[PDB]
Amino acid sequence: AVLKFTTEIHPSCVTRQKVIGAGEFGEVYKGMLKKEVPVAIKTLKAGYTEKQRVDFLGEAGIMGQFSHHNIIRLEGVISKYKPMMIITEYMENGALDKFLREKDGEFSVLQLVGMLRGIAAGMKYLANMNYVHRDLAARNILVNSNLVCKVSDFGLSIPIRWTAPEAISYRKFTSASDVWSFGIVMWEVMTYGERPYWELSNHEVMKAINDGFRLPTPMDCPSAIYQLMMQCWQQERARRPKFADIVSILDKLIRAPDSLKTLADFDPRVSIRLP
Ligand SMILES: Cc1ccc(C(=O)Nc2cccc(C(F)(F)F)c2)cc1Nc1nc(-c2cccnc2)nc2ncccc12
Repeated sequence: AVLKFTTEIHPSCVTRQKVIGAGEFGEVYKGMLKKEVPVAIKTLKAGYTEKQRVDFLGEAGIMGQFSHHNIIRLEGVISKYKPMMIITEYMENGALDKFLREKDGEFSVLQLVGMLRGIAAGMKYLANMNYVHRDLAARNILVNSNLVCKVSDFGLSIPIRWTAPEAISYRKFTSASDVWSFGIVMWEVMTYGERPYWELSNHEVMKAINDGFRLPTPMDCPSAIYQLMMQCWQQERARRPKFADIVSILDKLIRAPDSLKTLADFDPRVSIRLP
């Protein structure tokens, strides 16, 4: 019953080619699905525990439930044969963090903001479906050949720098802690994948947040975008925007693109004196 919105795939339709990650109890592969379509394949290999099986099929079950442009698509599952597999689409451009770092300065502000709107729309969908992501970060977002961002969860995780204070302090993970994370993702996108808080240690990051410091504006960043990410980082959880608010604002900014021409002041760490 866990697999109501999933398609069962026969093993003869799947070819694994190269290991591209690790799972809870199995290896993630790049592969092909049957013209042939590229896929990512997470396996659950012999010896898995009862809890691992419940978690693995549960993951497939929730993923099949999601049908949205900005959420990774489940192609299907192999549950009747061993090893069991979860099969998703494969996005040629890979994960957003590495993508932006390899394409520094190559996109327009409107393109970057459009990526954030797509991420926000996927997260609005997840929150409305009563799913808390808990690990929203550019490393967990895939990019397709139309620049469409798809929220995913590669399970490689607490990511302190992305996590709201209440989730760190007392393990309260909600859609509002995912909003804090989204604000960090906005900063990642607008900086082309800079490391949040740079070289500060995890303890230093938490101390800075608790003392009220926040990440400074990225270079070339629209004022409205920095204002929005700053409101995602409010200490009081109830004061943060909901994802519906975020989607609404980003859609309005995109539809009136002159709104993005007003840039927030950048604080220069270096000064160069020239005549
Ligand atoms: C096979 C597979 C299984 C599950 C997931 C996944 O995103 N699961 C998941 C679980 C809970 C919630 C969500 C949510 F909500 F969509 F974000 C997704 C992703 C994948 N696909 C993957 N694709 C890719 C990948 C890499 C490069 C290009 N295209 C896909 N890498 C992966 N690395 C590690 C683990 C899984 C990877």
